[PDB]
Amino acid sequence: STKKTQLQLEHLLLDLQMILNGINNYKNPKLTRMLTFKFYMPKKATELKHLQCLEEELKPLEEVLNLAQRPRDLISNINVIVLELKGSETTFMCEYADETATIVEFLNRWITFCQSIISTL
Ligand SMILES: N=C(N)N[C@@H](C(=O)NCC(=O)N1CCC(c2cc(-c3cccc(Cl)c3Cl)n[nH]2)CC1)C1CCCCC1
Repeated sequence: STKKTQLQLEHLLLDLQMILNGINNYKNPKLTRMLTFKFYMPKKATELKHLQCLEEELKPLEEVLNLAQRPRDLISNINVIVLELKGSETTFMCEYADETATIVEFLNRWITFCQSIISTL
């Protein structure tokens, strides 16, 4: 049961890392223009329920990946995982920081998130 969550988290981590690795391969008029896109960062992200704050920024993530290229299926998969992991009991009320982030900073935040949860179970 916890292993099921652990494996789901492992796929999530890997999916985010794939996107991040796919970002370094780009040119220079692509990378610079891509980094101007601003993402919302969660004020608090320490437990599984906070993955709502990932779901709520998948649309801009998919948007930015489409303008940089399938991205539809990778983000689709992240959604499926996130929906499973976030729990279906109550909707978590997401709070975001005043300082926005690049796509790199955004990914690095959620990569650090997954690794932190995996460590605690
Ligand atoms: N849904 C959001 N995360 N909201 C942000 C949002 O609406 N994003 C917009 C944004 O960051 N833009 C608008 C589109 C701009 C753009 C960049 C590109 C582009 C063009 C060629 C290649 C590539 Cl990869 C890209 Cl990303 N096309 N258009 C970049 C900056 C706002 C957050 C709060 C402050 C204001 C932004």
